[PDB]
Amino acid sequence: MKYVVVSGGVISGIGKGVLASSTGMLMKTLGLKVTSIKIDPYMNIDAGTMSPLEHGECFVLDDGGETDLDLGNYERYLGVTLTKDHNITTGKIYSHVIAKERKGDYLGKTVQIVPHLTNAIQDWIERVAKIPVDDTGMEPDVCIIELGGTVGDIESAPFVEALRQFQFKVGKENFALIHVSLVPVIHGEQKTKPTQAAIKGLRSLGLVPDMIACRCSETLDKPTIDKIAMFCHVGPEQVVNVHDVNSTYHVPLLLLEQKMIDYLHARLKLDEITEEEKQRGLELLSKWKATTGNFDEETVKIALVGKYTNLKDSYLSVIKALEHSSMKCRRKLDIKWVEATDLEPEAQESNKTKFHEAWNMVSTADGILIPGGFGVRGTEGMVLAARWARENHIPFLGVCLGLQIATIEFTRSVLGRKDSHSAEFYPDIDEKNHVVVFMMRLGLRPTFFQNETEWSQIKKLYGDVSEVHERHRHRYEINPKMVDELENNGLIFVGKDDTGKRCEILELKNHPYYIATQYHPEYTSKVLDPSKPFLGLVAASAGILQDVIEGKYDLEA
Amino acid sequence: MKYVVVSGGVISGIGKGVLASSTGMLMKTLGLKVTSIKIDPYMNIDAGTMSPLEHGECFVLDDGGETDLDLGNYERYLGVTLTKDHNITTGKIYSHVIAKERKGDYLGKTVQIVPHLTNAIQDWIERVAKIPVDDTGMEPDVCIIELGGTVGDIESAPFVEALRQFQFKVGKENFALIHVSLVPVIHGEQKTKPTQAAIKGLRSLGLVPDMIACRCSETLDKPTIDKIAMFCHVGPEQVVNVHDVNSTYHVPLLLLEQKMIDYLHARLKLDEITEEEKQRGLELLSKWKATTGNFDEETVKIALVGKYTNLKDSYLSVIKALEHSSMKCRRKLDIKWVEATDLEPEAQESNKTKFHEAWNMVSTADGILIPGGFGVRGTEGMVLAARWARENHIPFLGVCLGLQIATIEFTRSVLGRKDSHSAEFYPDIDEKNHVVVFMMRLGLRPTFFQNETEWSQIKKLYGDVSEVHERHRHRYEINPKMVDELENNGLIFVGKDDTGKRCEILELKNHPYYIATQYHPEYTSKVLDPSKPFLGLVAASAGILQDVIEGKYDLEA
Amino acid sequence: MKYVVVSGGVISGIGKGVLASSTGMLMKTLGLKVTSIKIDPYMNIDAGTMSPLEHGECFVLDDGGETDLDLGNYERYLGVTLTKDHNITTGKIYSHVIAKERKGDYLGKTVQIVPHLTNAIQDWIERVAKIPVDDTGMEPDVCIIELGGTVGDIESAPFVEALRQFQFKVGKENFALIHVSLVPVIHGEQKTKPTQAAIKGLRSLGLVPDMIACRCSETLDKPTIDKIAMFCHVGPEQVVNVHDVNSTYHVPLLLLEQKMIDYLHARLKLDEITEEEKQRGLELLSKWKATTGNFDEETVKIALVGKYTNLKDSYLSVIKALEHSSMKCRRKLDIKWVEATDLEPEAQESNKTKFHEAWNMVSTADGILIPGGFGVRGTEGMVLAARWARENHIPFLGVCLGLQIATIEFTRSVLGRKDSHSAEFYPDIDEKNHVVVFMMRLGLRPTFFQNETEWSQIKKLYGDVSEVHERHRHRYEINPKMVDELENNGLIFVGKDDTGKRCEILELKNHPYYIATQYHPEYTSKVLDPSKPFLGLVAASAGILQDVIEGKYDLEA
Ligand SMILES: Nc1ccn([C@@H]2O[C@H](COP(=O)(O)OP(=O)(O)OP(=O)(O)O)[C@@H](O)[C@H]2O)c(=O)n1
Ligand SMILES: Nc1ccn([C@@H]2O[C@H](COP(=O)(O)OP(=O)(O)OP(=O)(O)O)[C@@H](O)[C@H]2O)c(=O)n1
Ligand SMILES: Nc1ccn([C@@H]2O[C@H](COP(=O)(O)OP(=O)(O)OP(=O)(O)O)[C@@H](O)[C@H]2O)c(=O)n1
Ligand SMILES: Nc1ccn([C@@H]2O[C@H](COP(=O)(O)OP(=O)(O)OP(=O)(O)O)[C@@H](O)[C@H]2O)c(=O)n1
Ligand SMILES: Nc1ccn([C@@H]2O[C@H](COP(=O)(O)OP(=O)(O)OP(=O)(O)O)[C@@H](O)[C@H]2O)c(=O)n1
Ligand SMILES: Nc1ccn([C@@H]2O[C@H](COP(=O)(O)OP(=O)(O)OP(=O)(O)O)[C@@H](O)[C@H]2O)c(=O)n1
Repeated sequence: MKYVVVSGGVISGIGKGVLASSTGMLMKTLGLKVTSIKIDPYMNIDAGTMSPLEHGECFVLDDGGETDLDLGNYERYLGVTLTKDHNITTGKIYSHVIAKERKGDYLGKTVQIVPHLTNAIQDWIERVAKIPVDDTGMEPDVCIIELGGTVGDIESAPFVEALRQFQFKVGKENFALIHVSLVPVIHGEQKTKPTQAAIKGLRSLGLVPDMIACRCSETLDKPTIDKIAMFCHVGPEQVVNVHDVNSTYHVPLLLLEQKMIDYLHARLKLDEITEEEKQRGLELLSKWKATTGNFDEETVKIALVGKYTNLKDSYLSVIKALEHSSMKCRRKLDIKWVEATDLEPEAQESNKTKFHEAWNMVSTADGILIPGGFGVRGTEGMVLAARWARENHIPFLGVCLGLQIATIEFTRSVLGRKDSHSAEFYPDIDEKNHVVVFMMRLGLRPTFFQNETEWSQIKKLYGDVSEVHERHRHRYEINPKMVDELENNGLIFVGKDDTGKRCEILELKNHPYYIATQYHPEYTSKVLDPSKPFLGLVAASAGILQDVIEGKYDLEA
Repeated sequence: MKYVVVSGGVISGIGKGVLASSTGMLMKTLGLKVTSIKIDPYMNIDAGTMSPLEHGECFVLDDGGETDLDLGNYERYLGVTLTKDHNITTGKIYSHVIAKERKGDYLGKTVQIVPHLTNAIQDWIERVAKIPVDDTGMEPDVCIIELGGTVGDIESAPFVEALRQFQFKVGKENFALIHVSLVPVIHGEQKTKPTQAAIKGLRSLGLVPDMIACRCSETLDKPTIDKIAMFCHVGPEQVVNVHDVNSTYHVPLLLLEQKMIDYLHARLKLDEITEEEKQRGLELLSKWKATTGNFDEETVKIALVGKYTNLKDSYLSVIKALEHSSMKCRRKLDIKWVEATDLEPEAQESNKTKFHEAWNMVSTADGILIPGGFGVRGTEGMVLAARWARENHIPFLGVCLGLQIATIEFTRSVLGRKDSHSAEFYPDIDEKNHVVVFMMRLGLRPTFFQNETEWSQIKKLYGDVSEVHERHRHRYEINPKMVDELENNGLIFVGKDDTGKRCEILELKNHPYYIATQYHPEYTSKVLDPSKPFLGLVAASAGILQDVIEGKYDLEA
Repeated sequence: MKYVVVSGGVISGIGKGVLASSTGMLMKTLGLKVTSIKIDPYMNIDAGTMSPLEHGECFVLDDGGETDLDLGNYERYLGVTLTKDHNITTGKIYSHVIAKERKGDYLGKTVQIVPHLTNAIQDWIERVAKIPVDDTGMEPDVCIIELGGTVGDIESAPFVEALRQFQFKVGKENFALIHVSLVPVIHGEQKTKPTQAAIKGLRSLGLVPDMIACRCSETLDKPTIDKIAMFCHVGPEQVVNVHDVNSTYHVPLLLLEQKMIDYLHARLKLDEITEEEKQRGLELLSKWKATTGNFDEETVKIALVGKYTNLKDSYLSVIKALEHSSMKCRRKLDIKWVEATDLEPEAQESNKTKFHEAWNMVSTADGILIPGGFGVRGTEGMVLAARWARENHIPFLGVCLGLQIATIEFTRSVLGRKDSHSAEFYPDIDEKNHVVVFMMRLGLRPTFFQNETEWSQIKKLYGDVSEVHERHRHRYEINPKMVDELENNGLIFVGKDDTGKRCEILELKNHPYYIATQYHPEYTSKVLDPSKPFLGLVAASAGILQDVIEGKYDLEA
């Protein structure tokens, strides 16, 4: 096997993940089977305790674990299904060694941070790097290991020990390291010294960088590359630079044009790794040239309406799912961020100025999106945003709480029933629009189209396939008692579960595009294969939905 | 409250504990209420998993937890009952913060090594420093904090962060630090540089030493003190030196004569802390002058016979209990270490040379001691050592497995019954000398003298008090069915438990001193109050037992 | 005596000098006698070898040494005459200890970087801090020590050793340190970690900061101050911040409003230092409020015409002399930078675009300034700039080479004599406008007004005083043979030397303001007392020269 560490810097937030999965996207250009592990220095075992206000969205796996949010950036860049084990954390590995301590697997020795815990970390990395995350069941050929925090943190010290020892447990010419570092510009001059002091830190703990990659406000000057390479064990051609680019999807072409892989090919001796891989490599490059061409080659404006949209990382997957689809439509994406509570009739006396800004965004947008918010607060405004797109023929997608609110609105305006509300307003009883279903429903579950719905815009985007598979995170579903009334009035539930009891998709009959999903489709959007409910929202906002379904926008003929 | 850190060095094993409890023994000279916490960098939560072969003896508390062995050094030096919480460990504190993470006590924040875990360590130290470990229920006035490992270890990095922040959570003029450091002598010259490089390490993590204390092969030269104080923020009078001394019990007088406390009095402003304390201070000095005088002011030879006596830390408490008692008898202690298996009739053909060395030690000794060994291996030789002291009137003490073997021997030689054995040889059934009693029996439990036994040598040493309280660690007891036969033949069980079913002490009727205890009395021996079963063993080995009971050797008239 | 170190950072160029002399300007607000030392890590003994292209202008002392350029920033901020010894450099101190090594002043000991060279640095700082640099001959009360480079450089390591030892040779409560450090803003967030890593570096070498001062793109957030003070031994009120301000002369008011001195008063216990000082303190504050008011309370455009004006530090003193004077005139300064060679008739075919930009600047400006350039290259354009201000009544000042070019132009256009040139064009002989006078003429020399010249605008600005004292740097003077012809034609030499042979000032008779000086007056401009030849240039460019001479712009009535 081969391995690539990505680590480093004098600051957290320097750029690692885009240098990580982006390096891993280019390993796939070579045809390689590829995987990724994110080592987190924080002490949470999983994101299941972490509220979406800090550390952001609880990204959800095929295996239904609530992981680190960043893992998602690797399931888009590489096109892989990761597992709950691919997110190593400081709380996860202290728990695993402490479990073995009380089980007595150390044969009554004292157990130490070195060597026992640093062995555990190496034994975890080489365990997880066997798992076949890729489009065929063979073990990966390269693993990208991203070390979070900064080298020289008292929180990241166990992992730089474990990785140093791993440079020997794995050989040189099988392991390599990319160190990501800061070139601050002040008084209009690129200063090298934070890279010198952080490389001094790196060699102290015993890792040696095979590349340096700079966060800089500028293109690195020719002398800045020379004054970094005069102070580190790299040639001047391995001081990589992730400068400003037209969009984040260009970074793997930037790295490849900086000859980043033409070194890793030699430095990891990758001639030592079938025709299927060689072909899938060339196809991945062709599909990259296609999505890149679709950026160079008109705007679509979408209002995303939810709770606390100020906290923009809390909707990260939704943004990326709109970006992947917008490159298929060749159209520039312009998300308007609306706080749902600023739409409310009460906000007009409380905070009038922001209420007009919110309503201008809703009124301007070519599509509306209710994104599957957290908790009840935004609901009253999200109803009025769903009403705005039901009545006037604006394209719409509701995700999770958005299907809940598409159904509350269609109840509250088409059936009358003005008292109806989410099951969250428990003591109203008779007018609850939803029912509890704890089984929380999580992870990849199927959904089956209702066999008559040949008219459907959404089941056309899915290619007329009989079923779909999707991620879930819900404790409530629409009350089955009401669903005949909604189906008879035209809010047709075009997809349901295995039992047929659960409301998984709706489409409003005879509207240009009004969909909702109980699942979160943004947790399976990929850059070459955009998630179909979001592709339909962009394509109908562009007024091109028919031609996307007919195939005028696939990447290769 | 006031606090004293003891930390440091370029090596583990430099001398901390003797500089720690010894500094705490002198805080008690001032009359202060005193406590101690040992911070261990290892990842075991407790010594209950740790086999006695590495990290040594599982020291046992009043509260019955199997602690770090070193805690014992503080219950002898200070005269305090500690608790399971006074041994902070890396496995204990990661478990406590990870429990709060899954309970959700962090209100859905991400939880970090800084500040959350470094707050947990400070909140633990100031929690535990409230507990009244002393001879009256008031909270302690000084806490001695010993930081294990070395500063600059990747295992000790969380604790030097937590202690730095603690220098502010507690004030300066309430916290002080003693750093213990190496002066190697090579080519006959004292080199200062390992102290310079380790003090550079110390100030990097942000602690500043109010004293330095040197491990050195010599008295520090006047220039060595000056060349350390020219490189650290200490006066030349605060470079303390724990040099070679007549015995370890002299170290608090060495520190006091080096004016160590005449600085801490000012540096912790201890004028800011009743007549009872002032008196108990002067009495502790008088009792120190007494035990010191008893060292300056003839040898007693004792054979300690057990499994794997090569592993001398595995019997540490037993050695210290013999030392405390030997200073009461004014006699020099000479422990002969015997491997019990080298006494066996089989060892004579297998390894003849060591078998003669073992038997010479047994034949020479003025007393025999079977120390409460671990597992079955040594048993056959320990029987012959008990027989040697039953028949010939040699003084004897059996501790735990030693009472078991005193009873197996008296069965095997006085009752005949040559097939009899420990309950460990389970499938013999009918001839098992013992019975299972799991309740493991642990911690401080009472023991009551049998009301007729006024003749007893051991119940005389206990001052004619009606009951005693002692630590236990046993899964087997002598089978109650047999005890009438043993009592009738003269192996009188002079002490039993609350129920009267359990065999807690035996004394053989009409022998100069042949005792065993099912408890471990070495876990309550103190330097001014020696544990009575061990005092009797030394005093009878000295042939002075009568006069020790009559009071010719108490410290003050 | 008291002392203040200014040091630090992860980068060179962070802001030290403005935090240094600015802190020293506020020590003078307290009435204190004040001095400054700049410690340079570079190996040049003096700027006399250093060409003005790199490290910039060779600033010149009262004592005529070619010093570090930065010393000037302290002679403006404090109002002091420094000496060649106030610029400590790595080349200067290795030379001084190596001289004592060959003289044998070490009594045949081996001489070492510690302690001998670190003693030399301390013995130099306390030597120089005695020298009475101030407006009365008493020794200074505070010394500001600026440590150049960055802490943790292999070039600055001898000085942080010497300063650490100096924290003891001088007492605490006599020495304090200000550490200047970086808060980079990326992704719109202020990151603290470069300050944590550089403070870790600082405490390693053993200095402790009594203040931190941040270079930041922003006002520091309340949490950024707290997260620096949680990681350093400073209160949150001693994390100072030199943010963007209207001009550099506001920084001492910014520091004073951040309560910077209200701490140093207590931290250096400055109550332990006469009515003259107390008065001169209040007067310095009043004069600061005046120059500050003159910034708050119309533009003057000046073309500065010389060689290589792209290298803007090479004219630093000239810029500051124009700033000090512009605050007296209450008018905003706008220096147009002209490359003198772009004015040439040859530049019109060679590089036409830049030639028009140069001539637009010359044609726009309210005054012309020829700044005393280095070498011959710019001369031909500087002639045409002097002609432009002779003929059209534009205000003018020529400094050094500017007097040379004022005289070459007046010769070349008023006397005819079109072949005339600087003595630099040696082989023309008969038409050389100048003569060699090596005595280089340097340092503070007098100049005496010619006793009839009562009409003069410049000798009016000097207050009708009989003589002036000024800095020089010239190897050429105007040929005395010609001076009668120039005086008779109206280029009256209104000031000459002690002998009357040397051309020190000219004024063209009956022009609104056309002055030149052979001396460099910008080497004695001060913020409360602007250098008179530059005050006249700004005041005549403002068309207010009469009223400045009559006194409509002095700071206090
Ligand atoms: N392939 C990627 C990589 C990053 N991002 C986005 O960029 C931001 C985080 O970038 P990252 O590469 O993780 O850098 P930081 O986390 O800012 O810093 P670090 O280097 O510490 O990860 C997030 O919006 C993340 O979703 C993304 O959309 N796609
Ligand atoms: N010396 C330190 C400081 C912090 N941490 C931990 O490592 C993480 C790094 O986060 P970081 O971005 O460094 O936060 P700050 O320390 O505030 O750094 P910044 O100021 O850039 O946020 C911290 O959250 C904390 O978990 C650490 O290990 N060692
Ligand atoms: N009051 C004390 C202190 C120490 N010792 C003994 O000395 C040895 C350990 O000494 P210690 O002070 O702990 O030093 P080390 O552990 O060798 O090193 P460190 O400084 O790391 O603790 C053990 O036999 C311990 O029982 C003792 O009998 N009584
Ligand atoms: N860089 C290191 C090395 C080891 N350790 C841990 O800290 C303990 C210190 O034990 P030590 O006595 O240092 O063992 P060694 O590393 O072998 O040192 P020595 O050679 O003196 O035993 C080690 O057991 C290990 O738990 C650590 O934290 N950091
Ligand atoms: N009282 C001062 C201080 C500085 N400057 C100017 O500001 C620049 C240099 O600022 P300085 O304070 O020296 O910062 P740097 O040299 O950039 O960085 P350092 O902190 O390393 O000195 C130069 O134009 C210098 O003349 C000035 O005009 N007046
Ligand atoms: N590790 C180093 C590197 C350089 N220097 C010296 O200290 C000076 C500091 O200048 P600096 O501004 O640090 O130059 P660079 O090293 O290039 O740093 P920068 O990239 O910010 O210019 C250098 O010129 C050199 O004299 C040093 O002492 N130690």
